Parts: sequence; structure tokens; C-alpha cells
Amino acid sequence: GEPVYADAVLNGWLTSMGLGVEYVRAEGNTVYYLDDEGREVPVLDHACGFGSLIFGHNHPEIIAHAKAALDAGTVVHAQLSRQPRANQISRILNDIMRRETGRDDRYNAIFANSGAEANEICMKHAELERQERITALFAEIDAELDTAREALTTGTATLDTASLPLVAGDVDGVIADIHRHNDERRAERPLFLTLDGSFHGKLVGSIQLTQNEPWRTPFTALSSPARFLPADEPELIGKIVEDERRSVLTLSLDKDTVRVVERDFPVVAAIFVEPVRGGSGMKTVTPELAEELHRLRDTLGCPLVVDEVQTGIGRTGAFFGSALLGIRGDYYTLAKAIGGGIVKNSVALIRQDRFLPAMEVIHSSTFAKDGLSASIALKVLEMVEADGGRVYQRVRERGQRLEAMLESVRADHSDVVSAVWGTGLMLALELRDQSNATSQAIREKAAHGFLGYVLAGFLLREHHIRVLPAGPRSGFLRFSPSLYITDEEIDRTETALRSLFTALRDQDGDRLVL
Amino acid sequence: EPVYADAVLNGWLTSMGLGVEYVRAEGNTVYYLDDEGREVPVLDHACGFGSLIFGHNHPEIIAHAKAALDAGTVVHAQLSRQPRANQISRILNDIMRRETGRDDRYNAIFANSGAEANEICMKHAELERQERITALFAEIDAELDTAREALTTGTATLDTASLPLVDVDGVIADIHRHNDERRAERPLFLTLDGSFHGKLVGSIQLTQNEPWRTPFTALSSPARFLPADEPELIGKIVEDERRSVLTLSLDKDTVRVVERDFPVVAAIFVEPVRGGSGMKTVTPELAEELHRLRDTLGCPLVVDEVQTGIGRTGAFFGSALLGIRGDYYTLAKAIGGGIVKNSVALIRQDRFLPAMEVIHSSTFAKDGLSASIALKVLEMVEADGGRVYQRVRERGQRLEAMLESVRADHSDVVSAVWGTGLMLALELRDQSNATSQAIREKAAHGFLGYVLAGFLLREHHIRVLPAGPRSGFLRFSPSLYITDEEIDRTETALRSLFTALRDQDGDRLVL
Ligand SMILES: *Cc1c(COP(=O)(O)O)cnc(C)c1O
Ligand SMILES: *Cc1c(COP(=O)(O)O)cnc(C)c1O
Repeated sequence: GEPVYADAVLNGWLTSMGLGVEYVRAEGNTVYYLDDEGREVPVLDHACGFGSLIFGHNHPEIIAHAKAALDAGTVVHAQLSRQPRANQISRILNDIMRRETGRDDRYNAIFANSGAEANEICMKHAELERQERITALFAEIDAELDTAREALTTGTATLDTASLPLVAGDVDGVIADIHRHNDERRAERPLFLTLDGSFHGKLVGSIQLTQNEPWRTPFTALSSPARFLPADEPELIGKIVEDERRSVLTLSLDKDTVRVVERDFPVVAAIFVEPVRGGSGMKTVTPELAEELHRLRDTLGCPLVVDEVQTGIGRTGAFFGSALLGIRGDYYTLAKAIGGGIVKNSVALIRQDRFLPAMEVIHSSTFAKDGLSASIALKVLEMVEADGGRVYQRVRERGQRLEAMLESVRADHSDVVSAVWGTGLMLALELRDQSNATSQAIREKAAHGFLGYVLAGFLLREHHIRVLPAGPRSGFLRFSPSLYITDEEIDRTETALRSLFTALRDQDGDRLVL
Repeated sequence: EPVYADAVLNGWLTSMGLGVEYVRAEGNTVYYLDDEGREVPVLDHACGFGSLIFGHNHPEIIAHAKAALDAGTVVHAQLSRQPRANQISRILNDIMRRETGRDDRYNAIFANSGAEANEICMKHAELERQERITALFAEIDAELDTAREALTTGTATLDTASLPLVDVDGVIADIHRHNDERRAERPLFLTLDGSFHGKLVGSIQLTQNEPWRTPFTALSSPARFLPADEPELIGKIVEDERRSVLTLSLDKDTVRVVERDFPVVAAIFVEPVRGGSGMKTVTPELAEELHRLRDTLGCPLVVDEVQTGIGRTGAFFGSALLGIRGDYYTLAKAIGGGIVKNSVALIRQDRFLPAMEVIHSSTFAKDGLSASIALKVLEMVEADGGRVYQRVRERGQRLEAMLESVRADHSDVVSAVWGTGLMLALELRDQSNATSQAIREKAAHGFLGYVLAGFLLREHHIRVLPAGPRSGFLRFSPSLYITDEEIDRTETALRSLFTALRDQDGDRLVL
């Protein structure tokens, strides 16, 4: 009935899913809402900012640091001055990367405010690399034209007319039609390669790189497209990228004879990959696929960009998921957990032998590289590295525990659960399709793509546990809690799930759907 | 030695005379350490490029933030009820009504930066454009259906003079072919000359500055930059951009293929006060041209207030001050209170498409901490019957006067004072023909303003930063707590600078 200035549709929808609740306080792995009588009810949080809260909500040590930084009158806005904290942060990340990959590469850091902004820095820099490639090729092509003409008009060579259906009739005329052709091509828009089910952001550039169809397809006309390569079938990937070859024309001299010929054009600006893929449902990159991506990157001459916005800061059980999994990228990006659960920060890391110094003075952003997020970033890095790397060891063993009880629930409920996916504290259950379900109310939700959200509402209202779905038809349930998740909390989750998947088995849509 | 960020950026700042690290900040003052380790106070006229309307680290904002942290505010609460967003949007809606007189209502989508706010608007504009497109293409079908069942059932003949635009069935196919090429063509954005709307893949296309933009041209839809001083040229430029689709029109007896307008323009962007042109305000003449265009093309007018907003012009909304009736608005910078990162797109509710609010999202957006701080900042700028704007206006008047008085005595080097409220700038006269070789070389490289800012820093301990595409303006956008004595110290600093520049003393200016 009444005026409403945000969230109306979003709120309506959440309520019907059974998720209309306001959390008023948070600490550790627990968030609180108020019941009818005004009491705080504790809820266990498995969503955790979609992975942002590796140390839980409002970790005391991070809050203290932030308050100290505020109390010291940290310079938050200090644009175009010396801010050595950036260098300090990038130095630490560089060290960690060496230690986890064995490789001795060095990286330059550009800081931003979100994961999508980090990736789009990489997009932009990739296009800078591509333009350099293009300038170098076109320069060569000129000199190949020059040489062919001063051989063709000075005596010494003839133009083989079998070559001519690429473009003819006459010398200067053919040069023009080649210049024409190449310029059309040069100004054509680049292509990005990404993986099926990829999620790389939702901004004008980065949304094109995100699989999910209702999120992307409305905005298709805005920005350069990506091809989504199939992860399970690496053998199809070679052919798909071949289809995307485009050539430019030039004149090649063989002392005596001159021919017009095709010559490779760089259309692909970059290849993007997630070590663990949210939108496919926490599926990790296989060694097979990593090797295909390395081939492509070697073959095309473009950077491989490793999106660690979600997988990074320890959640997989190393700092870098890529290092765990053996993905040798050329750019890396980071965000989410680096803000410590309280602020917004992100970073692109770009290898220094590819880095183009223009980028450092032609890209900028008002909020980026601020002092407060900077200081908090140094803190978070301090904390995950502490005590000889014992934090990763705790991530790994907490993850092992949680994967086991998840695997044990599957085993008893395989009629509704297909698979457990993921690694470390970044895990998911795959639900079996329920579009053919007995219960009319369940089946209708499944048809609408809302099954997972509905199940998450059951978990909430009946077991006070907060889970959120992943995947394009909300067909996965995500678990990415903090490393402080207790065994008793993991037991309470096992109880909750067995209850859920027994109701689903029984097809009890009265209980599941509101 | 090894170096992991900022090497080139730092090298450059040092040579401009701006290589300094600020270690602490309070009010309108930031501090660096001298050779002996003493804190040196510097007056800050840059102020986060306008973010610090209440100065660095305002006690009242710091206290609020610490309290919010101490209460265990829910920062990450995605996909739950976060009523603070609604509360923030409600307040902005009330302020807008009071300043425009208009009784329009606005929906809020929150983001993490000004560029993200604007790109929400870009995206939503394209959603509006796709709806337009679906409606037109639907009509065109029914115009085709009707023409064919008239052409094959007896009753009409196809006028063959029309045909060099494109058998019957063959022509339908070639029309469908044609229209689909057009449909998938990329949209156009209109913006103003010298516009700055962001530096992300989408928003960079909307930013004039050439070395920032032109490397990335191929990535995203282009914008046409319309000339602000010459509104009369704008009509023609937008005409050149017309594109048609083909359809079949029946005149009972006779049937003709004809051109029909296609919506290519997704949105028009404008800043009430234009950073990249050097704090030039939109004239009534130009506002009226923009209103024409928007009425004419059927696309939204997007008002970028990322910089001009939260009071800096002397109203909350610069657009309201200046009479720009936009359809979307965006806000950022000062709404983060000088300590956090927040932004918002406001979109009118009769244009708003509800899909947007469940198909766009962002991990950091709408977080609890920035939210609470946003409510605080709004509290503060609205307090005491609107006395804060009155103070912005009268502080701005003071500062504009001494700037205007410096110009008058140094018009041989200063062209103009631009801007309004506490958002002001001096325009420098071209020095590419300067006597001093060192000055002239810097001016040629586009580095003149930065060099002058280094003089101001090292000799008068004042922090100014340039604006404009050849760094040919000096910006002044201090906090509303700027004192008269601070404004006097700036007048002294400038007279000194512009006397050295007059004398062409490149030993003193260029280092
Ligand atoms: C700074 C600025 C922007 C971009 O703000 P960010 O937070 O850096 O994205 C957009 N428009 C104007 C007028 C600006 O001054
Ligand atoms: C959430 C996410 C992003 C986007 O991060 P934002 O800060 O919300 O822009 C990018 N990549 C992955 C893998 C993500 O999970």
C-alpha cells in the first residue's frame, strides 16, 4: 500500500522463499535476529558474505585495528601523494606467491574497490597489451608492403594473380584494398575467453564475462563478448577458439614472385578463470583443463587472468587457490576477505615483464588505495600468515571435517544429493533436479529456479541455520563458513541437513514451501 | 631495488614537486614529516577531490563508526532484510522534493563507487532501450503480417520505387536480415565535452580525457561528446546519429517499404559542475538543450552528482541549484564520510524496471557499516534547519571573492574563476609559449598545473591539485570548516605563485 524507496521486490521475493529476516548483530560465525518478543535468536552463518568472512563477522582483532587506525587519524583520502602502504601490501602478496608456486616472478599491484573493478583493471590492461601487439604487427605489415612495392615497380618481381580473390587488378589499388580490409579488422572489438558457469562480476564490462543468462543477456549489446568454453570437455575448446581466428592481409615477397597472404590477428584480449567456480557450483579446475588453458595462453599470446576474488585469502587451504591447483596465470585479482569483513578493497596483480607503465598513471579511482582499507589489508595479511602458516592448516582440517559430514549426508540421501564439490572451506552440495517432483508446490518452485532458496528457508526457520544457494537454477547449496566453525556447529548442520533431505525425500511441500 | 607498486607514479610525483607522504589528517589539515621527523601542517584544498565536505576524520563521524563497530553491526548480510537502504533512500527522496519542488519518487540501488553507480544507470538505461526495441519490433511484425495477407490475398501491390532500401517473401527476409543487424548493433551514450564519469570499462568510454579513454575504445559502447558552449551544434550531431529499421507500410491499395526510427541512444549523462572542463557549471541554455534531447529521444537523462552532491555546491543536489531535471541521479564521494566507500543510483519509479533489483547485485554493496555511516552524514548535512548549506554558501562566497581578487591583479596568468559553492577553480593562461624553457617544456607536456601545485606545497605548505585535460586548472574544494585565516594564507600563497609565474622564474617553479 505505502511508499517504498528501495528493496520492495527484493524483499517480497525473500519473504516468499522464507528468507525475509533482519539480522541486527553479528559475531564470529553467528548472526542474530529479533523474535516476536524482542529476544536475540542466534543463527549459524554458512554464507558469510559469500566467502568474505574467513575470520568470521567482526573479528575482535580486526575491529581493534580499525578503531586504532581511525583514532590515529589515518589519512584516508591522500590522492596523488606517496602512499607506501600499497607497495608494502604488494610485497607481501609477491612473497606469498613465490613461496606457494616456487616461481620467482614479480608482480605490480593496482588497487581498486571491488572484485569486479579488479578484474576490469585486468581487462583494460589486457587490451593495452593487445594494442601493442596490434601496433607491432601493423608496423611490420607496412614494411612488407613497402618492400613489395619497390620490388614490383622497380623491375624485379611480379604479382601472382591466383592470390587475388582474398582482395583485385593492379598494384596501388591492391595496397589500398588491403589497408581498407585491415582497418576494419583493427577496429573490430576484442574477444574474451571464459569458462562455462563463470562469474567474474556484474559491471558493464565484467557482466559480459558472467555466464548467468538473465544477469547477462539483457546487456549484451553494451560491451565486448566472451566465449564460454566448456570445462568438462577440453577437447571441444581447441576447435571453438580456432573458429575465432581472424587474419589480416599483407604482401609477402619471394625474391622473384609477390603474393597477398593471410596473417594472424590477435582478437582474444584475455582468458579468465576461477580456481573454484561459484556459478558451476564450487567445481574446481581439473589438471586437464588447466593444461588446456595454458596451451591457449601460450598459443594466443594473451594473458591468462586468474580470478581469486572468492578463492583467495586462504579459503581453499592455501592463500592462492591457483597455486593449490596448478594454474599458472599472468594476472591475478583479489577481494572479498581482504577487506577483513568490515571494509571494501581489491587488487589486481600483474606480472612485471608484461606490465605497461602507462596503466599506473592513466587509471585511477577516488576511493582506491585509501589509507583505512590499506591498513586493514596489512592486518588481514598479518593474520592469515601468522605462526608459520598454521592458519591454512586449520582451514584445511576444518574443511576436511565439513566435507566429510557433507559426504556422509550425500551417502544416506543420494536420492536427492548428486555430489559434493569444492575444496578447503569452500564447499557445496549439488541437488538432484526436482522439476518432476511429486509435490506440486516443490515442483513449481524448481521450475521457477527457486528450489535452493526454498530449502534455505527451511534450514533457517526450523534449524536456525543460514545457508544460501549457488548456481544458475539455485541447484547448489553453499557452505563457506569461517575457520572458527566448531565441531558442535558442524553437527548441528549435519542434523539440519538430514532433516531437510528427509522432508524432500518425503516430498513434504507443506513443510518446505510456504 | 625491487618495487611492487607505484614506481612510475611516485617518480612522476617527485619531479612535479609532490613526492610527499601524509601520515596524519585532521580537519582541513594533513601532516607530513620533515627531515628531522617533525609534523608539518599542510592546508588541504584537494580534500579527496571533494569527498571531505566535513574535513578529514571528523570526530562525530569517527565516533559513529567506532560505535557501529562496537555494536557488532552486520556488515555482510546479503540476501536478507536490510531496511537501512530504504531509510537512506527515503531521506534522499525528501531532500530532492524540498529542493526541486517536484513530487517524484525514486528507487535506490547501492554500489561501492561513483563509477559503479553510473554503470548501474547505464545498465538500467539499456534495459529501458531493450523494452523500446521489443515493442517496435513487435509492431513491425504486425505491419509485415498485414502487408503480406494483403499482398498475397488480392488486395494490394508493392511499389517498386521503394526497393533500393533493400518477390514478396524475399523482401520480408531481407528486411528481417537488415533489422537484426541493426538490433544487435551497440548503443550510443551522449555526454558533454570534458565529461568525467568514471574510469571503468563502461564508464571510461564516457570520460573525455583522451589518454585515459582512447586506448580502451574497442572494449565498450562509445559516447558522443557534445559541445557545451555551442548548444546549437548539438542538434545536428544527434541527427547524424539517427538509424532506421525497415518495415512494410500499407496504404489500403498500395504497399511500400519504408524507414522507421531506431532507438540508438541509451542515455544522456551530465555533471551539474564539470571537473574535466575545470569546474564549469551547466548553463541554463545547455540544460534546456539536454531536456529537449531527452524528451526527443525517449532515453533517460542521467545526472552525475558523484562530486557536486552532499552540499558542496550549497544545495544538497547541484542539479536542483542549476535546474537540471534528470530522470536518474547518482551519488558517492562525500557520502562515505571521508572514511568508507559508498554510492547510490536513484532512479525514478515510473521508469524503474523491477528486474534490476534482483538481477544486479554486488558483494560489498549495501553493507551495514557504510549504510550506518551514510545515515550519519545525512543527519549532519541536514541538521539545524539546513544551516550547513548556508555555511557552505557563505564559505564559498568568501573563497570565490579572494580568488576573483587574485585574478584581477594577475589576469596576465589567470583567465577565469569557475565553479560554485565550495567547488571552485582558477583557469591558467596557456604557457606553452613561455619565456622560461623549463616552464614551457612542462606546459608542453601538460604538467604545468602539477608544477605550480608543487610550488604551493614546498613554499607555502598548501595542497592544491590541478584539474582539466592539460592540467590547466587549479582546484579548490576544501571543507566547510575552512577558516578566514586559512583563506588569507591561500591568497598570500597564490599572489606569490602568480608573481613568480609572471616573472617567468622557472628556477623557482620547476625543480
Ligand atoms: C570522481 C568522479 C567520478 C568517479 O568516482 P569514483 O568513486 O572514483 O568511481 C565520477 N564522476 C565525477 C564527476 C567524479 O568527480
Ligand atoms: C563475488 C565475486 C566477484 C565480484 O566481486 P564484487 O566485490 O561483488 O564485485 C568476482 N568474482 C568472483 C569469483 C566472485 O565470487
